[PDB]
Amino acid sequence: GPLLQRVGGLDVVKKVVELFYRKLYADPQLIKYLHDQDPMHLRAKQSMFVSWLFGPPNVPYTGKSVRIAHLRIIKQRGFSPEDFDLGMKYFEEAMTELGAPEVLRGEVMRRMLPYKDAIFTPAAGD
Ligand code: HEM
Ligand SMILES: [C-]#N
Repeated sequence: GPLLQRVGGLDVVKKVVELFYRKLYADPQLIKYLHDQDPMHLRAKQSMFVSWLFGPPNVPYTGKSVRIAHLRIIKQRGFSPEDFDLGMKYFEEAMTELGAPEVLRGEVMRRMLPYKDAIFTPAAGD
């Protein structure tokens, strides 16, 4: 049934996100963007998105614009689509390492994929 149960419940989601952030901060290309970001604060800010991500299907995300959220590191530090790809690799690795099957991982990653274009497509108002 629901994605949250299928992946193994809220304890698994928590550990996926924590492993995701461990991988992020250990990466020498992404640390440029994170060394001055409190990892606990960042996870807190990302929580609404993660709650939507493992929530009911089809519901559109209505939280803060992800381009706006990342626009400082884009303009000031060159955060690029290739850095976002690495982030998505690490989120997928975290799900794999905690035992989530590929069919579940593909479902989750397909929900996340549109947010690459969201972050990096210029919009009036930047
Ligand atoms: C790959 C390396 C990544 C870096 C360096 C990074 C960096 C950041 C930073 C610095 C913020 C802080 C924005 C703020 O506090 O105003 C943020 C917020 C956020 N990022 Fe990322 N990010 C990465 C990948 C991702 C990925 C893969 C996603 C998946 C969708 C994502 C989704 C979000 C969300 C939802 C927020 C919170 C927006 C809000 O405040 O509601 N980020 N990110
Ligand atoms: C992005 N955390």
